[PDB]
Amino acid sequence: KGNPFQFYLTRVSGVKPKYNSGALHIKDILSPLFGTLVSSAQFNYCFDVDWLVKQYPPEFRKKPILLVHGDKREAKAHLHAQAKPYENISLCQAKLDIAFGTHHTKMMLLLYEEGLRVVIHTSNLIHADWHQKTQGIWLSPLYPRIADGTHKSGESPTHFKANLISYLTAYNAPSLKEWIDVIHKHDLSETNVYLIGSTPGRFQGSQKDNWGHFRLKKLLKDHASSMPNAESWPVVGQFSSVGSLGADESKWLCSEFKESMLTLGKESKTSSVPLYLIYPSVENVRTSLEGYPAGGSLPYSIQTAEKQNWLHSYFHKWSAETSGRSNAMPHIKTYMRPSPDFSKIAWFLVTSANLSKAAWGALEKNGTQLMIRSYELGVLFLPSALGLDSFKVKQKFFPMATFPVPYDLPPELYGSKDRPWIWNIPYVKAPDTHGNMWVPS
Amino acid sequence: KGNPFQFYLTRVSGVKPKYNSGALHIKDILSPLFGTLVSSAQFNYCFDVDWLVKQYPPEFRKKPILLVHGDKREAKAHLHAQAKPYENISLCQAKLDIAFGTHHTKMMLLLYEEGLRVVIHTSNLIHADWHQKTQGIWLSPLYPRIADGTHKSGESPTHFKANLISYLTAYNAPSLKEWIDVIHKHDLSETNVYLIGSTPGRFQGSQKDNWGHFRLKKLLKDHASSMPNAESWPVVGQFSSVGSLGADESKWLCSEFKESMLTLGKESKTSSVPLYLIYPSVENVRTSLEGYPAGGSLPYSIQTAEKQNWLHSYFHKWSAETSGRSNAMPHIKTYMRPSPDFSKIAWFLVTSANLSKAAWGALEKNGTQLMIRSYELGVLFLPSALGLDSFKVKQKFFPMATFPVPYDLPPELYGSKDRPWIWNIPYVKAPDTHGNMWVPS
DNA sequence: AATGCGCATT
DNA sequence: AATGCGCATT
Repeated sequence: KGNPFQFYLTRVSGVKPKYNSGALHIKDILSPLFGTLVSSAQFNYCFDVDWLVKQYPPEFRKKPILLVHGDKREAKAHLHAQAKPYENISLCQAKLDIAFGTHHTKMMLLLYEEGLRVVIHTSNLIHADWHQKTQGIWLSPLYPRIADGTHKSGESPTHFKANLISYLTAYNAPSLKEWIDVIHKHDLSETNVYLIGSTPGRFQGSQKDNWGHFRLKKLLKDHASSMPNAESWPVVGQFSSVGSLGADESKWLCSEFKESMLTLGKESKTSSVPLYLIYPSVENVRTSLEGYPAGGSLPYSIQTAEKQNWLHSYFHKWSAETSGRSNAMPHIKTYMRPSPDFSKIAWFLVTSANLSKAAWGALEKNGTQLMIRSYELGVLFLPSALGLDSFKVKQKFFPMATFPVPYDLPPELYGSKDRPWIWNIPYVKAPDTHGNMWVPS
Repeated sequence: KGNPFQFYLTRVSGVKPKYNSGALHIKDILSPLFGTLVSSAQFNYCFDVDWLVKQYPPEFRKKPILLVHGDKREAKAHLHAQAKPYENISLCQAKLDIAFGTHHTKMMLLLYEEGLRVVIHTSNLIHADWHQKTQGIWLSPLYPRIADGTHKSGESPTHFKANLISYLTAYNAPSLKEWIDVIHKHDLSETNVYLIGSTPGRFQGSQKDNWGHFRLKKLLKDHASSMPNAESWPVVGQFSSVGSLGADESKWLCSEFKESMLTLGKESKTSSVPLYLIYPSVENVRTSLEGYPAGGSLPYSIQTAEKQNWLHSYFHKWSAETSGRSNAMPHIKTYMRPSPDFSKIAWFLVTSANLSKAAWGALEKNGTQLMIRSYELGVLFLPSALGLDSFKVKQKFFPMATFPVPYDLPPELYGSKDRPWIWNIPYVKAPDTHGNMWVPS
């Protein structure tokens, strides 16, 4: 109605309604309000198909859905069976030819009579993920249909229409060529965000820029401006899962991943740019709204963790008084570049992607190719596409073009008592919010 | 003539004859003195076939030799061609089915009319290795032939006859069954050393004890005695090549390799046992008898080295005034367990084996199997097989059963200036003994 | 889940 | 030199 960012969280059961006024539930997303639906498409990793269908309004529940997943075999047959009762639901397996890869992108295409809406978010399609957790949502505006006679690209300065199409053609699934053509007939020119995809593969030369962290690096080179005293502006990475990052920080994180994030403006330098990583403590999960059960969505393995204790001295607490979400655990992923006083940020990103090489990609064969395992997707917010140099941090979440950060800044470092949440090991010592212990059976 | 150990060095050209009285050249080994030869066998890694043949006395030069190597293809055809002129020389390639494996064992079998002599040493069969270097030699005594009528094992308390046979059958080469039967007809009972082989493969259960460092561990359990204050007796490893030992000391060296070395007596404990590794500095090679050319036989690669700078704080200088060999570089390998004051040693080993997992073996598939790449071989000296508790270090090399250590004790740690010798990188800064620089072309 | 990258001598 | 061990998700 008023604001430029179109950036929202999910409704959280069990907090003061102060905080959920201006958040969204999935039903609010699929409301008649947002136009008379014709068909949808749902990209995601996990699906409760019965629950999902109940989230659409009765008026629209018979209209086609295409589900886009990466599952195979028994996971596949369970999904296919779970969707058998509904004659309007179709499916599209997306090809995951590298191992340990996930179809992790979370996105709704929503076709109406009145236009198109694209929605990029961070929540799985199961009840537990929209209940008591802290998630991220971006809404496009309604994209009007292009008149049949007229000839217009329907493109924005951020090249979003063209960046999104490239993302979908990369699948090769026939079921999506329908959704490419749908997008081609629609005017996407009002879009003020840049798209950031990861798609699986191994990419060489000029192709490395297309996906992953080289994509972010390129965008930041071409569309960010180098600030005075830039080296003192830190990086902040926020996530719910942790992949294997190697033997020490030089192997990937503080070399290859951090380079791409700190890039700003065309001129390149070749640092002590502080990196603050945010990941819930054991104690943040203990005192949570769910308690230890929140550990269900925080899958840091003990085997992965003990390999890399070096990482943990970069780890800071979940803390989100600005949203009243300190006890609603993070399944959102975000990355941003603040000023040293944290009053302003050069850019913000929300995405599906975790702190993993699978998701962001990592280099192979001596710097020549970039391998990515997983499908991911996010939107980047840049001041340059709003005629600004920086955003200003909304000191409290809920006054014009000041960006709404969901967590508290500055991040607070782990105490000596603190260790990170790990779902493999049993927490038997102190009980959770609801008087339970944790034994991963 | 007098002594019990039978432990010698090679003659070194360019030192005071004080030091070479009581050392040996290869011709001294193959002399008529040691019996009228019938045929020999020569196990080794590198061979100069023309030079070799010239080391035998003219009287014996026509008598059969079998060469035992691991080379294949062009290395093979070069060797086969190089031995073509001599109708008495035969060959035996030994099978190296794991990759990066070497046939590294250095041993002479020497058949005479009057008996058998086995000789286990550390020098390759090329002129450069017997010239100005510091090497190790063990001679058996003359093993008399067993009378055809009599029935006697010909075995010693150290089970050497049986340990050696097992070593040769492990090859499967038909050419060696002749040498097994030769050994079977001979009395090896006077042997006061234990044999220590590495042969290539992957070994499970009770088989792990047969080879490598599990072999040493087993021998030390069964035939050494646990001293009072044993944890304060250090370990000392001396070598010319360095394999890849992993990301840190826990991966192999200070866990798996060091355990096996410090074992003593049946009772097991489960430490700060100091480990002193001896490897020439850049400066030890610079000031050497050869100069930088000595770097030819010290093949520590820059790629291997930079992976493991942690190792280098265990590194001590080559220093051997006791032998007048400080400038003759080490191609010998030795390991031993001294007392904290270094006056006495629990045991001594000379061997072909370097500080590598290839040579010593390392564990796979979670502690169940031990993999070895290479063929190696040494003799272990134990006081228990001489009715003693310890040896006493010969304060100066050249008074009854005091053991002759070739290097100076205690070892001296690297200075801040010092770095290890590495043959990949160019030493262009200060000239060597003969006014040359080093550029590895 | 099951492919292909990186590794390992003297 | 060219085999097979170990690795990599949310």
